[PDB]
Amino acid sequence: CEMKRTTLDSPLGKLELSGCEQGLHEIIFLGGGPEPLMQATAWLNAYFHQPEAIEEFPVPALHHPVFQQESFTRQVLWKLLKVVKFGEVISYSHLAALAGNPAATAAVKTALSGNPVPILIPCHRVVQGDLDVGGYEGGLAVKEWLLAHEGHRLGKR
Ligand SMILES: [Zn+2]
Repeated sequence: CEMKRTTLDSPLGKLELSGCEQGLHEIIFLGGGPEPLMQATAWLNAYFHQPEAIEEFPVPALHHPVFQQESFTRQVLWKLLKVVKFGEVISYSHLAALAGNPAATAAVKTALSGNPVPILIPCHRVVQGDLDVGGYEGGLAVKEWLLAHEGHRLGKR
C-alpha cells in the first residue's frame, strides 16, 4: 500500500495513525475530509474531546492485512467494532460466541492482542467478567482510564 501518516495529541499521549487510500491501517501509541486517515483522526479527536457526538462520526475504512481476508480474528475485530458501544463492556467468552466460536476465549484474547487499531476497535471494552476487567495489551491503567472516560463501573481514572 501507498501509506500516509499523521499524529494526534490525546490525553493518552501522541497517537500515530497510518493508512492508505483504501483504509486506515494502524493506530499506534507513541507515549479533515473524505480519506480514511482524515476520518480516523476526526473520529479519535471526537472520542476524546466530543464523546457525546461519537456515533455521528464516520468510522474509517480499515485496510490492515488482518481485515483483507476472512478469519476468526477478523470476525472478532469486526464484531467488536459493530456491537460493543461507548460505555459498554463484553466478556472475552461472549465475544468468542459473537464471532462464531463459543468455546474460544483464549483464541479471542490472542486475536485482540493483534488489533491494529485500538480504541476505534475497542479491545479495551472486552473484559474477563463482571468483576474482573482483565488485562490489556496497552497496559491495565490505560484500559481502566478509557473505561472511566466512558463512565463504566469497571473504569478507574
Ligand atoms: Zn492499505
